[PDB]
Amino acid sequence: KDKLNPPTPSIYLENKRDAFFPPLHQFCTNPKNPVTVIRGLAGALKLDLGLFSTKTLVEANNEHMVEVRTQLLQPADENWDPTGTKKIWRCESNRSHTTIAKYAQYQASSFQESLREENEKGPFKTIKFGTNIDLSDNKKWKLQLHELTKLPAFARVVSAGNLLTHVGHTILGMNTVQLYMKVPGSRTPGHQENNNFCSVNINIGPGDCEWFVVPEDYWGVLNDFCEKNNLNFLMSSWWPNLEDLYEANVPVYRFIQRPGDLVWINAGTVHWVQAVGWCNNIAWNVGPLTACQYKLAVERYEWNKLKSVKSPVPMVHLSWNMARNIKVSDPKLFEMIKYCLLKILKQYQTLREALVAAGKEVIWHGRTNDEPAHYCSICEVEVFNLLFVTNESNTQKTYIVHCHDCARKTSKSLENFVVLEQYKMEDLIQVYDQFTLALSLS
Ligand SMILES: O=C(O)CCC(=O)C(=O)O
Ligand SMILES: [Fe+2]
Ligand SMILES: [Zn+2]
Repeated sequence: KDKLNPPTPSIYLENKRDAFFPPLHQFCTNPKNPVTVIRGLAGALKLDLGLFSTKTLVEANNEHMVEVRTQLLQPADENWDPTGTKKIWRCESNRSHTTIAKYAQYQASSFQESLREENEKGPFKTIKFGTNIDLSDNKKWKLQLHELTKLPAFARVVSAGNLLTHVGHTILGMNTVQLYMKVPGSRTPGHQENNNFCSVNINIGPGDCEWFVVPEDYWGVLNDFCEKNNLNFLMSSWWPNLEDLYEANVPVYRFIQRPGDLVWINAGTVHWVQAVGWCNNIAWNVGPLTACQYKLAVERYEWNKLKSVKSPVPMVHLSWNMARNIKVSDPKLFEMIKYCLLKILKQYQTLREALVAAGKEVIWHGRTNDEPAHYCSICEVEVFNLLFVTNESNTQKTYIVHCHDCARKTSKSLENFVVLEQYKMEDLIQVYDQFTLALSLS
């Protein structure tokens, strides 16, 4: 069907008024729109994209680290096995590091070489893609990060309506900006965002990017394809074969992102991207306060546990911060958070009572203001409140955190561990009891 090649939801902006118009925010966060392309966004806000040009970046922090992916330059929208015999999902994406200065040299020489060639199945050429460049440090990137505060609030890296702001600590590349330096064919293979959070991406130019998008509710189909092909959906590099998707009745949105266009990837939307020209991009995540965002983040948090993959977003910590600090006025979102908090509380009460009944001391440890969430040093599951720390790490005050299961596996009666408690039961109960639905007429 042509239902399988649907039009891209698109907003055409001319000025600041259009950027700040509330129906824009509502359109982006509507779960029926898997992606929204906001055309002309940089022009409409007079955003200086020159602050993100390769020349500017080299002048600012020439030795800054760049993760390099070395990839094959594949034709059009296809991915061929290295022999050029058949189309397959697995893609070659070998990893190394470089600096902004060194990648910039390659990006520029790549272009000059193409000019020279223009003045003249595979085998394919190799290219390098500069990815995951960390723009978190405000003392290194002051002017760059300041420019992004010109965005409307809903798309900012930091805002009161962004769940990632309510985490209360840094999650690199999610509530901090990542930069991408590209040459033609540079590919970001198929993925959903970490914990299914929305993503914001602005193309710096001067070249274009081509995007491929599949709605969230088809992700199981793509997971199945990965498994049938010996690939890990979450952890492997794959580039979908569009003919497979079409055969499976999976709709694919496909579009070009020009310099100054902002791409809003909605919660859980599956996507893969390739540079058509030479360009840089910037991106980060946002978490709208909607039932849909929270539900999908929780779902992926739980799926990640089943797949033994770390969740970058500590959904337990976050849920407590929401209850402590956010007046929630949507009944559906409210009931979800409340439901999660009750599960957390009851599991905590069950575990704490079992420890005490076995005669294990629970040590009052408290918490430093703004301390990040903890994850198990062995299995990387989030660990909330009750921390299992070895007698030796306790003595040394390194406080190396384990979950209960990992501690028990090591030490059958927890004889090798102390149990540290960061929050009093009565204090968590009060937060839960006082978390009630606020009235909004909106
Ligand atoms: O620009 C890229 O290659 C990264 C795109 C992406 O995955 C995102 O913005 O979420
Ligand atoms: Fe992405
Ligand atoms: Zn563990």
